[PDB]
Amino acid sequence: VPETRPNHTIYINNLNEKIKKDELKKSLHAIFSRMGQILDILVSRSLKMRGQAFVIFKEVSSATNALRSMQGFPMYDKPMRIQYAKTDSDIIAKMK
Ligand code: NA
Repeated sequence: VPETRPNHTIYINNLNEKIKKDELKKSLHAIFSRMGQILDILVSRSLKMRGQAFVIFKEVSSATNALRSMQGFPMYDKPMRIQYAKTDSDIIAKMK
């Protein structure tokens, strides 16, 4: 079951795996900066992290609006799947 506690960070998957890391981050920043101020965007090249990304917002209200408003938003011909990131995700701690 996905995380139900609102997190500053949203977890995104089903991203187009053809796009390189830096371009994916620039596009995500363009789409999600409209939900609120972004502190960081985490993308890994690892094999188990492809098609996935984290967006860390300065305020939970921005993350919540992103989750409710950008769910299924089509990018690179693929609808994004968004969840609240796991509370104190081990992945975020290492990546940030
Ligand atoms: Na919606």
